[PDB]
Amino acid sequence: SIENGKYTCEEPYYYMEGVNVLGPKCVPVCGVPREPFEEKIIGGSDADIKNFPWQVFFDNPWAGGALINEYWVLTAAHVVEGNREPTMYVGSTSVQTSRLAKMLTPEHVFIHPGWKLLAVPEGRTNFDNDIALVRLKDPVKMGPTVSPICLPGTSSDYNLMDGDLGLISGWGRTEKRDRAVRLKAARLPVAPLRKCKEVKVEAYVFTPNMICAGGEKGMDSCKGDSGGAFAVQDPNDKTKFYAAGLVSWGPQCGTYGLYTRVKNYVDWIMKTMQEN
Ligand SMILES: Cc1ccccc1C(=O)N1CCN(c2ccc3c(N)nncc3c2)CC1
Repeated sequence: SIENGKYTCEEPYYYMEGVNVLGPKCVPVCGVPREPFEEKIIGGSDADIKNFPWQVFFDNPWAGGALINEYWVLTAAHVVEGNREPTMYVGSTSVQTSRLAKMLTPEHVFIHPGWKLLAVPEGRTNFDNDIALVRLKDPVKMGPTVSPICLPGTSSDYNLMDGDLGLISGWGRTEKRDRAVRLKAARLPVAPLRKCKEVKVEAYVFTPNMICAGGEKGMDSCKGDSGGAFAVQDPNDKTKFYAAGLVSWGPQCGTYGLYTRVKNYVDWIMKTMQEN
């Protein structure tokens, strides 16, 4: 008897890496939602957790994260900077208190060393390296409503280009509410960093570690959405999603926003997880 197996692994959620070659391990399949998101968060539409099974809900500051493996949640630094034991939920379209009673227990929070720590969050101008990892106590059981997202490769076909389409999803501010009750999502293109800089508001810092995204239709993520995955189609498989970006910060809700360029952190991510 192996974990997550019969030897069939429990497919479509797990896969084998098969009195025996070895003389067997069933491990999660990142990136493949059961029902893909259907377009009709600002400028978004209704999303089912099904569409975004990696989506994680942080409660204490209202934020999001992405499940990347059974022990690790990935989020923005700023989201855990001053919440070292965050309350995270998974598996749910509604974040209504009723529906809030699957929860993930944090074991350790790992902030990126290049994040600038602040005692008082208000008026941070510098969101460089807005990336942090959260190790869970118990492994997450995958299914229709809970599965990881893929990470980027360091290969160049992972370099994003202006116009690349991605997904944002969260329970943040909408045109109707300050915090959504049900999951919301939008499709939006990667934009040149000047677009972000041109929204008039010590100056905000823009680094190469930050994706700008947004455009004509004024789709955007906002407060409440932060730490969630900007989900991009795997360069070689259109049905598999990886986290190109993390919802970091933005000059003005409904304009253009800034997302942690995950690719630049893949080595660190990998190393943190191995060494822990
Ligand atoms: C500091 C903190 C810690 C925990 C939870 C929330 C916060 C928080 O309050 N902030 C973090 C997220 N943030 C963004 C991010 C993207 C935006 C965007 N893309 N467009 N318009 C506005 C945007 C605003 C607002 C400030």
